[PDB]
Amino acid sequence: SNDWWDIPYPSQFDVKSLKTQSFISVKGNKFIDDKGKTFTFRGVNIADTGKLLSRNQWQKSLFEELANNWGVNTIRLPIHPVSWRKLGPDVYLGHIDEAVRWANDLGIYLILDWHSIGYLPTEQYQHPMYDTTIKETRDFWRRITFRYQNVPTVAVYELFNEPTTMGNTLGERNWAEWKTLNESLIDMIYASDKTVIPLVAGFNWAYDLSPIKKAPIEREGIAYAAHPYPQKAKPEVKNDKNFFKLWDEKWGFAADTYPVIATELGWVQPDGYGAHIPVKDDGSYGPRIVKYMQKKGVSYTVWVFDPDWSPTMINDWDFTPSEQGAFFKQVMLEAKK
Amino acid sequence: NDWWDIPYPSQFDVKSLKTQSFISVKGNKFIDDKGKTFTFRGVNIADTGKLLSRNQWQKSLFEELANNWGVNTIRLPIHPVSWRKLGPDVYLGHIDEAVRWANDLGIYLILDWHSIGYLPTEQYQHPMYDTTIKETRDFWRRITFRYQNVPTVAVYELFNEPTTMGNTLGERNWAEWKTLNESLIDMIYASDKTVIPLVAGFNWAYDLSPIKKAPIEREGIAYAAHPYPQKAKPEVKNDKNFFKLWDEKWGFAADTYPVIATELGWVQPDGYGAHIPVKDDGSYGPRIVKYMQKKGVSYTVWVFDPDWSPTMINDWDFTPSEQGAFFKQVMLEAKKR
Amino acid sequence: SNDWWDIPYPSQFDVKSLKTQSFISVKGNKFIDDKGKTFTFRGVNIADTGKLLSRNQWQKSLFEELANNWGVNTIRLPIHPVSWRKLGPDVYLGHIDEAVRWANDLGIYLILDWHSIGYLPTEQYQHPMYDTTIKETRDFWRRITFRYQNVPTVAVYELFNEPTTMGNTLGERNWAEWKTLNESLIDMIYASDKTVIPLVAGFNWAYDLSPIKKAPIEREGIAYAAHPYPQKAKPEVKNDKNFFKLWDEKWGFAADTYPVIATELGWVQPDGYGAHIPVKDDGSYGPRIVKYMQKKGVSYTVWVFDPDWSPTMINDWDFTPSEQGAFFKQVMLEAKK
Ligand SMILES: [Cl-]
Ligand SMILES: [Cl-]
Ligand SMILES: [Cl-]
Ligand SMILES: [Cl-]
Ligand SMILES: [Cl-]
Ligand SMILES: [Cl-]
Ligand SMILES: [Cl-]
Ligand SMILES: [Cl-]
Ligand SMILES: [Cl-]
Ligand SMILES: [Mg+2]
Ligand SMILES: [Mg+2]
Ligand SMILES: [Mg+2]
Repeated sequence: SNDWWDIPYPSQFDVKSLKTQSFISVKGNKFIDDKGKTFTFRGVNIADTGKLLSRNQWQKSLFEELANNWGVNTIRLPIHPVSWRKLGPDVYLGHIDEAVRWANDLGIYLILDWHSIGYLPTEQYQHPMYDTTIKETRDFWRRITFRYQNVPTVAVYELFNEPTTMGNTLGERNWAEWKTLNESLIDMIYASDKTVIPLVAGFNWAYDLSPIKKAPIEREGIAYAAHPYPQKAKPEVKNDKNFFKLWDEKWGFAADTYPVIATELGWVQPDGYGAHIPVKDDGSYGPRIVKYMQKKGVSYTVWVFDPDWSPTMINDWDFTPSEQGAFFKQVMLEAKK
Repeated sequence: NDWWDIPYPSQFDVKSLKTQSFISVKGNKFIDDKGKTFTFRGVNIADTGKLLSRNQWQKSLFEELANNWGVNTIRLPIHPVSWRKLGPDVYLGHIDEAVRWANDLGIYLILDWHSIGYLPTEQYQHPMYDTTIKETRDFWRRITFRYQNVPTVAVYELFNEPTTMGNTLGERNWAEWKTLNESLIDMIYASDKTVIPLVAGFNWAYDLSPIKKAPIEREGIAYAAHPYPQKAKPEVKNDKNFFKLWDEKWGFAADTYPVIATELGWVQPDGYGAHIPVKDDGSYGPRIVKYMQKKGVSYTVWVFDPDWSPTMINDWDFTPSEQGAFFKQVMLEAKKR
Repeated sequence: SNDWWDIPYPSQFDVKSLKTQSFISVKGNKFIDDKGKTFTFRGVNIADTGKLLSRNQWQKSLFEELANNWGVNTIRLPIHPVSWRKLGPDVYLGHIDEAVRWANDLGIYLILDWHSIGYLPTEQYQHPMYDTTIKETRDFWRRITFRYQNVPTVAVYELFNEPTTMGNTLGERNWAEWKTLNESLIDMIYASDKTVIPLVAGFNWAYDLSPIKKAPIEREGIAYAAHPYPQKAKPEVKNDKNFFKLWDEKWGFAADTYPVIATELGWVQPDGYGAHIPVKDDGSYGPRIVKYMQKKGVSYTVWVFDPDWSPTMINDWDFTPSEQGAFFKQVMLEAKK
């Protein structure tokens, strides 16, 4: 332990431990499985692994509930940098391994999300739980890509959850700089595993993809994230037509050319639990965003399947559904059928 | 252990203050918000942590200075090692005290990120000054948010003393340093446009000459100068020869921009803590005062502390040193017409 | 102890503690001593200081064995970043001081090697024992250069042991970027001590110098490293001619214009102790690499005079020679006489 020269080199996840499972890949503007069928990610976020462990809720039964009773085919894991450091990489990766085995057994997929909020080029963030560096972010993806080489269960590497400069208080937002840094991460990933799908985000908290109309990331096999929460678009008159136009302008257009995953979406009533901008809505957003995504073939993972973090999909750890939880549960179950 | 419950930060309560004029930049001068030309005239005190450690961080210190030494400004040299040691939350809690004390006395603060070295390569004169670009940005992000709309906090002195120590710390490069200052100013102005950023040149904040051809391309800023006695080295020591050399390296700036000499002072060559560049027989005192008075230059003498040299006081009963007695009389006279 | 303002400024090695010793310098494509005679470094690596200390093998008797019985005029010290942090700079430098005194007393020289493996520009590495940052690497060279100013015993500063991107998994290898960074380090070093010899490495684990044909480091007085282990070149037919041609193309050509030190080389049988790519050979490599270097006037330090780290030169701490150890011992003893 004091003999640092005898610390072992890292090992890769044992692919023989898994049951057969299709790889998902990008083909044009769609995801497809390795049988050639169009595939749509449909599922939920759960909380950070460390948060779940802290209350003894990191267990296979959580994934079983979701796969069997909520219609999901995907779970997004929002890996918070502060938690990565607190558990440490070795321990955190040991718990991701569990998630891989649990998901594989149920035939569902994982999105691994490096869950920071802020501006990576200046290393300034919305809150210290998101604090990271370029060096730590690169090392996270280097470790992940090596460990989960050739693992179909781990489908998407979501490089940096929510880019934002908070009105340029964190730095001067610059698309060219952000594009170049994403390309750099993708190059490190693809040097280690070409079968994984990188997921890239725009500014305004992963809401604004409009820069990619003329400056998309110059790499193959990638998809784009979107976080179309209810109050991100602000039409004077609230109806389907006006939201659809604003969504089209900022993010929806991307689905015409590339696959898109709405890796966060959801709402709570303005006087409901943990209500805050931009997630406040009277509920009309639910049918509206689902209709929009269904029309464009957009994939999604609702935020969040947790009783503490808001907007919640459940009210307690017996999985009593919240308003949005009841709504999306029915949507996902119907889509699965 | 629940990192997700760590609170978001709060802003200083502007209602806690009595009415106080804002200071702003207009052309080559500072003005108050009544439109009258304003000159910062005061002293440095030691780092907050040093003062706390000996029970000298107290309102009575500010009272002594305002009532008995003629000051209208105190410069707080916030040393990065001390920022880390107390931690941001605690250190900011103490800056809050200084704000309330200064406001009650009608005096102003210069907040100085007190490092010595070359930020672009993150190499420094001594570990007490050790920082990074990331930490420096974060300091200014936190400060600007917390003291938004606070008139008492007048000046944000971005980086005390740039130097490469004969290029041992890096290759001095004005373009690179200019760009980094512009980056910090942008972050600050995104959060509070009413504050005055203060920018320094090389040779330990002595050499402003690069701004003749390449000034910082932002409005509402001022430039620092640290014209210690031995920075200029004329063969023949007299007013004329020092004035010429001063003019060439820093004084010329005051023709176009406001300048604050945020450090100046001397001790006898055989006096307490004597070191280059602060050694002088005393003829410097009248000389630098005459020079600044002719150019309208603002200043804060280094240092109102009995341990750090050159001292203005010999003990915590405020027994004046040689330079202390001299500047005390100058400031008292300037305060009354 | 809590008073950070009283932490001392650093001191320099006391040159009066040394006996008279020639300085080595660069002249054209050769090293010369300060008598003007062509000089060739010929010796060995030993293990990291912390590893040796841990087993009570950091002792003058080690250097005595090598100088008196193995024909060496040089020892390379591979200072591992993790060990630098574990001992701490002050303590590690105190032990380098011992090595300086021991080497000086024996009339031999030291190569100080910042022993990392990976890609410094992205701060990604082969293993955590090598983990560093640009900031830490600069600080290492800043401290070293100041401390060993005007010390002839310390001849070479090997800036970064083994540049590699491990098939671009660590970053996109880019010569211009790496060149520029080495130039930056050299400038900081030369600002502090112009008498030292910087040693610069290429990609593919310090094997590929070919980028210097067009784009050499644009500074005077430097030498280039090479690590020509047996399996770095892979000719279909294994003989002198074919290895010489491949070696010429990738690194040997450099010796026509600049001095070269092969700061690692060696082999073990493919079924021998700690055998791994690229150090496996049947033994024919020994005479071959020696003949090649002798023809080109190339300097060298064999890896490694340690019984634990492979390929070993000794089987135990009584200095029983391994196969390669017996071979190089005879070569060095003959070259010395
Ligand atoms: Cl499905
Ligand atoms: Cl933004
Ligand atoms: Cl709100
Ligand atoms: Cl300088
Ligand atoms: Cl001195
Ligand atoms: Cl006044
Ligand atoms: Cl010799
Ligand atoms: Cl390489
Ligand atoms: Cl091997
Ligand atoms: Mg995979
Ligand atoms: Mg203010
Ligand atoms: Mg030397």
